[PDB]
Amino acid sequence: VSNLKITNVKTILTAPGGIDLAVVKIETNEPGLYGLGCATFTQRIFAVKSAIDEYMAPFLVGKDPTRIEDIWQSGVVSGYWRNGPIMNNALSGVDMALWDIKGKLAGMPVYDLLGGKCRDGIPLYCHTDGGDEVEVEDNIRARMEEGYQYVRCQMGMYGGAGTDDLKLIATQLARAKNIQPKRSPRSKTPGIYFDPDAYAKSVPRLFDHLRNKLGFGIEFIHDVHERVTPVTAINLAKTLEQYQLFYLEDPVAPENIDWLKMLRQQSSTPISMGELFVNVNEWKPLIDNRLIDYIRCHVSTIGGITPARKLAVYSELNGVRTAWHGPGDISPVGVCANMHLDLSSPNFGIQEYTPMNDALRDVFPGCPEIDHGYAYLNDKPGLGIDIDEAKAAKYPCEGGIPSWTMARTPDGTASRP
Amino acid sequence: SNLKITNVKTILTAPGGIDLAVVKIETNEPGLYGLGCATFTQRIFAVKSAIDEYMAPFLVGKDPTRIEDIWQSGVVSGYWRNGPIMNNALSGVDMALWDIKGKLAGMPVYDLLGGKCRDGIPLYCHTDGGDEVEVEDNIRARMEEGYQYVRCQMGMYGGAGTDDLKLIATQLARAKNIQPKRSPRSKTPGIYFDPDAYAKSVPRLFDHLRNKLGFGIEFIHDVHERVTPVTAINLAKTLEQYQLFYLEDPVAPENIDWLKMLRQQSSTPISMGELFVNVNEWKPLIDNRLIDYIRCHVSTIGGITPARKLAVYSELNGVRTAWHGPGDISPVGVCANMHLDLSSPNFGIQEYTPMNDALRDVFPGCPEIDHGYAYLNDKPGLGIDIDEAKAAKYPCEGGIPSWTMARTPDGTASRP
Ligand SMILES: O=C(O)[C@H](O)[C@@H](O)[C@H](O)[C@H](O)CO
Ligand SMILES: O=C(O)[C@H](O)[C@@H](O)[C@H](O)[C@H](O)CO
Ligand SMILES: [Cl-]
Ligand SMILES: [Mg+2]
Ligand SMILES: [Mg+2]
Repeated sequence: VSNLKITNVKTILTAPGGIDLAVVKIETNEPGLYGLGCATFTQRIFAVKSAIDEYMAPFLVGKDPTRIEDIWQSGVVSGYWRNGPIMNNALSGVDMALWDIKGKLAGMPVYDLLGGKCRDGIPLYCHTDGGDEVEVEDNIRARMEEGYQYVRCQMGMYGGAGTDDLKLIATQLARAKNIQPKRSPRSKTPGIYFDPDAYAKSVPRLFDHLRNKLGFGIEFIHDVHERVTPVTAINLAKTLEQYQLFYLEDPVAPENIDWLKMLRQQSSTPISMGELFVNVNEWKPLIDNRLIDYIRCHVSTIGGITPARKLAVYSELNGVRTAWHGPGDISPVGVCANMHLDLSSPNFGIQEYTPMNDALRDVFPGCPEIDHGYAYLNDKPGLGIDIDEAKAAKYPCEGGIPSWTMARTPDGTASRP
Repeated sequence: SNLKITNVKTILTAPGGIDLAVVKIETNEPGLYGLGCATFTQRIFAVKSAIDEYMAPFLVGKDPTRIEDIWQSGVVSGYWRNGPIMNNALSGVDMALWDIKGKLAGMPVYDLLGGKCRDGIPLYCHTDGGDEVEVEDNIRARMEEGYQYVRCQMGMYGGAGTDDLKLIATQLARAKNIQPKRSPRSKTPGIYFDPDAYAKSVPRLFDHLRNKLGFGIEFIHDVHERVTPVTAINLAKTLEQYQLFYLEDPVAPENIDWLKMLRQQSSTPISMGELFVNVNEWKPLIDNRLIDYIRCHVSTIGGITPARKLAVYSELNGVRTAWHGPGDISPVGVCANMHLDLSSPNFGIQEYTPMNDALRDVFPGCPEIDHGYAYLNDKPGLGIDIDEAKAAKYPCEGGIPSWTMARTPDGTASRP
């Protein structure tokens, strides 16, 4: 296969799981040979589509798709300004599709191009929630019955607020029932109100209950989701040491990463950070200084497999493990990309997993097999995943803007959500 | 009372031959509107989408007086954040809200911000040329016009020049006498440059310029991330004798840690930051006094609201401001830079790219330029307007630039 060229780049917007996704398909001049990539930044899908269709398409047409790194390095600087979530997702859609094409050319899964299997299956964690400790407990028992050996445990999702916004995970979750928030001022500006201090106090109570009822064999994760002041998060990490979490996630905002210096002087609770990261200057000081135990980047939002590989290696050499973002707002193509990285990384930590519905499996043939808390990738070439464009059209994106991201503390302050 | 945002729209126009994006915010007070700059020229269509599809429904119905609340909630509205497209959408909105606030107050934005700290805004402009003599000739012409500060490049960035009209709406000669290394026997398409041949040429250029022009005139040089960090460090040291006003962008944002080494060794003043989009880029530099001037593109860090915070953070660390002032900034953005400039105690310098008649016609209220200083009008808000019908006569070109495909002699795709 010589004189290989990119012929077309297109964006497919689809929501079979009830959450807006963006997927890139790159066609070549070799009949039947194409690649797929994930560009899912769900809150800005139309702007990602614009970045792909108006900019990436004329940048790529006619170029040899074999040169993944050169295309990545030149694409990243093509607009001069860079290091942002919309830009990165456009590059990710392209980059993953190129890895997909290379694996097809090689007759090899991407995990094989990257050095082959380092494990026999991919251990997963899934989410459990509830309005009180008993409901959280009940949900964890149901997941344990299914074979999950790791679970994230929240009571009232993030900051105890729950969610009524279907744009987040396509399902409503109850506010924490028994958290007594502070009284607000006499008129309130609209928002999703939460009480960071009432939330913080509830977390150790939740884990005390769960450990009493469920024991210490089951692995537990909790996500702070940047909801409290940094000293509150530090105190939280210290009080949770006794409950031996697999990790405590996002104790600080990316804008407050310096505070992890203080956190790591005091606490030995394992820490994860980074689903929000878009810049090397966010993650590099954390990893260089061993201020986290797991890196959490959303692969498409850091620009695809090419940069994720590099992050996985940088973390490896510093004893930091991977925990790629696995929410509902990631396409099955991105779930595959996370998993090809997972299977080939010596320093894989865990794979967050949001279970799919039948519509997702139908629109995307080749979804990883989930069997008793482990994921098993098929051994098909490239990413081992495909998209049925006609079936995708049955689930048009809803578009619009989320409501959950307007988070206000009791006095009405707009807060990092 | 009961003041509300009623409409948010994006205006795309190119009166100076460079794609601009401007946001206009209308309100339920007849005649009362604001304008902001959202100019990220290489991505204008994605910026328009970010504004039209996301900012518009986020804003309509809200009280425009709450600028800080709108900025803090807007910045996190999509969860993910800290990028150039997102920040420019936010800036267009933010600057329009400051404009509206000034119109409500009957005061220029500089007056809302604390009043004038100076009697005019000193400017620098660009001088270029294919050899030292052409550069010198251009500086002399600008000095005759009253400029007391000039940026001096020979072959623009990396010695390569440019043929790409998307960059500044002018072709600039490659450096004539710079002898690049031989490339391999076939070359991947790009704009070729030689960082080593470039680096060696700069002290020769300044030796000539200081000999011919003396040390009264202020000189700026822009490294534009073109060389390895230790080469930039050595360049800083060799340029100390020429007493530059500043040496700009010796490193890429991805290499800011290297300024620790630079600042142990060199006393050439340094500026950084036109590329910055993230607090984690500029905060370590300012906290550790690794730069003397901060160079942010105001719209690209999210508008007047975040730029003011950055100016104060710099002020408290003895770092001065040098807001980005290229051709790819609308006159609304030029005004925003200058309202900050006039109200900041730690103002450093204002980069200025002269406008043509069409820009002045499309944007009534452009700052007066008089013998090397800018003089803002004293009109309320930003003191700037846009004639929409006249803007429509200059549609955007769109497409993609060629200058950002920069390759070293062996063919390596480089940070441009
Ligand atoms: O740990 C997680 O899975 C993340 O916190 C997500 O829940 C994000 O909030 C969501 O992906 C935003 O779109
Ligand atoms: O100092 C400067 O003015 C800059 O380096 C510009 O020339 C940028 O390259 C341009 O604004 C990119 O679009
Ligand atoms: Cl962005
Ligand atoms: Mg999380
Ligand atoms: Mg510059």
